[PDB]
Amino acid sequence: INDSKILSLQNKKNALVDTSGYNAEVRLEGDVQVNTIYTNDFKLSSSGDKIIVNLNNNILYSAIYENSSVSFWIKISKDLTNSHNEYTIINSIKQNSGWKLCIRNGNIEWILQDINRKYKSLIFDYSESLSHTGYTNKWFFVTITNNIMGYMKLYINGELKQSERIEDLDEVKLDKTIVFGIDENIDENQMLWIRDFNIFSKELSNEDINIVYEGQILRNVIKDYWGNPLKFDTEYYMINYNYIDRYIAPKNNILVLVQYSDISKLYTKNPITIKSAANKNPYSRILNGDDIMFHMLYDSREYMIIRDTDTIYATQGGQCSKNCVYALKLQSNLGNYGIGIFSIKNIVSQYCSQIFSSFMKNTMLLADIYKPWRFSFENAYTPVAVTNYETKLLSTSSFWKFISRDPGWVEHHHH
Repeated sequence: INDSKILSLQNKKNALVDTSGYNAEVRLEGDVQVNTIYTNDFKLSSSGDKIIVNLNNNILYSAIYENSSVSFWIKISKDLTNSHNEYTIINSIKQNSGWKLCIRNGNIEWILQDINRKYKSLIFDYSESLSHTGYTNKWFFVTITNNIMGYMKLYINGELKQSERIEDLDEVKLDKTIVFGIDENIDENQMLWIRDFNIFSKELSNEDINIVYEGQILRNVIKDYWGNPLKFDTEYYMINYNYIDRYIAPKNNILVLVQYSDISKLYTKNPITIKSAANKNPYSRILNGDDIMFHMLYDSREYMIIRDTDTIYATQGGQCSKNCVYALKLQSNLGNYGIGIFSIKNIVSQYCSQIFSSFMKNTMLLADIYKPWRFSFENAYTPVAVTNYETKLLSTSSFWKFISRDPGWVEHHHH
């Protein structure tokens, strides 16, 4: 695939440069922050922040005029996503013609415009009304393919979403200059990030688009809710996929999931931090298969989360051997205690992770409505460790996410 790359913006020796071999000029204006979350990323957060790319014009005398692909990841803040306005983000229109990428009312839009100012567009609603099921402030992978013989096509995370006919446009005059940046007035919380920006001189196959996607998602790296690398020490609101409006609370010596008082907020209560059981550095990336512990600062004391030794059902008398369900508890004695060591893994194939323990029996963490106190028949939404979990490996009840306080999603805690 890389053989057809005619532009590849990557961070080399602490600079954003073109590594394609064609040595495009890459000039940064304003105060563009680079390599803040991912190596090849850059942030557009102010009206003056611009990256100006000038390609060697001779590149345009090639298959690029007949077929091309553009790929990159993008992450758009909540406040920018919420705006009804239109913002040009990547501009390669000169003299009435070329292409551009815009954001408008929670959509991304790719525009191709001919020499008569007639244009065609691909539009994707990434916001879904700021739904937590949507992509607001989440990294997603974009790929546009263009073929003058037919269509331009928009792929999101490797999947075709939209197509538009372009064979009926008149001449398109491409320009050698690409300008990244927002010219409109934007508020302090309005910002976006792009990473791994590439242009190819061919129309990539579906298979090849997915190879680029899987390469660049970094399957080794567990992700937070937004698609950023998960890190040791960082505070996260840990949630089960099924219960995004609940927080983890100790109640009568176990942990349960309690609904936060403001149902519309992601940043709730009692964030956890993740610690390495293998002595990795503070704030280092958490990798697929890493052995970890969970800490929680609660009422001014630091605790570690442990699995209960006995199941939630008193009649099992500590002798359960199949379909065993264990509550989670807080322990004030901190250390590499086996009962509190877990393994974290990305979900085979399918920004969620699964969490396992191999202390005494193999278990997997899930959340469901149980009666988690041995002395009681009271029901609670409960995070539990269960054995014999083969049939639950595709259940969303086994999927966990970690919400960091991210600058692209701002909230203020009520009193």
